[PDB]
Parts: sequence; C-alpha cells; structure tokens
Amino acid sequence: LPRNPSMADYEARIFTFGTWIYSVNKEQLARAGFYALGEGDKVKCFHCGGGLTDWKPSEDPWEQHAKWYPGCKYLLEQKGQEYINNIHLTHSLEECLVR
Ligand SMILES: CC[C@H](N)C(=O)N[C@@H]1C(=O)N2[C@@H](CC[C@@H]1CO)CC[C@H]2C(=O)NC(c1ccccc1)c1ccccc1
Ligand SMILES: [Zn+2]
Repeated sequence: LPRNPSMADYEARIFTFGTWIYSVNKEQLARAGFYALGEGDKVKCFHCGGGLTDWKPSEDPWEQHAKWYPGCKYLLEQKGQEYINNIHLTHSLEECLVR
C-alpha cells in the first residue's frame, strides 16, 4: 500500500540525494525509506508518506521514523514491533527521569 510506488526501490531513493549538503547520512536515510524533496533537508518516507525535516547531528533516521510515524508498514517489517515500541518507551523514560 505504498504512497509512492516510483520511490519503492532503494536505488530510486539515494538517486534523490545527488546534491545533499547536509551531514545526515544519505545511504542511512534511503535505507530507512526516505527520499529528498530538493527543499532544504526535508524528506518523505516512500511508504507512509511521513515527512521529516530539520535533522540534528545525533539523529538516527530509523529512530526518527519510529518517533513520528510508527504506523508505517515499511518500518514495521524492517525493524519490528519491539523496536518501534522501545523508541517510544525511551522517550517516555527520559521525560519521566528528567525531574
Ligand atoms: C527529523 C528529526 C528532527 N529533529 C525533528 O524531530 N523534526 C520534527 C519534524 O520533522 N516533525 C515533527 C515536529 C517538528 C520537528 C522539527 O522541529 C512533527 C512531524 C514532523 C513534520 O511533519 N515536519 C514537517 C515540517 C515542515 C516545516 C517545518 C517544520 C516541520 C515536514 C512536512 C513535510 C515534509 C517534511 C517535513
Ligand atoms: Zn514510513
């Protein structure tokens, strides 16, 4: 049920990062199901349509995917039920832990 059948394959996705000036890894992004829109560092997940932008140095493409778009069927089969929930518990723990 992918929102962009043309961007379904990895090859088509890194193809979009031919002018990537940002330090977030292009191969990592492509593998997480993202491609670029030539509009700042904005990226769209090929399958869920989920859009991410303003990446920070410490930010894992997979982790960011699960943080904002956990419904994603592509994410689920790549990384798993437990992975997705874990990322959410981690943010739940941190906020609780920080006084
Ligand atoms: C990707 C890691 C980054 N540090 C981050 O968390 N970005 C957030 C984000 O992309 N979104 C979350 C909140 C804003 C954050 C930026 O401070 C909610 C969902 C997501 C989003 O939809 N971003 C938008 C967008 C567009 C313009 C300005 C701000 C956010 C978006 C929409 C379409 C395509 C790309 C990004
Ligand atoms: Zn997705």
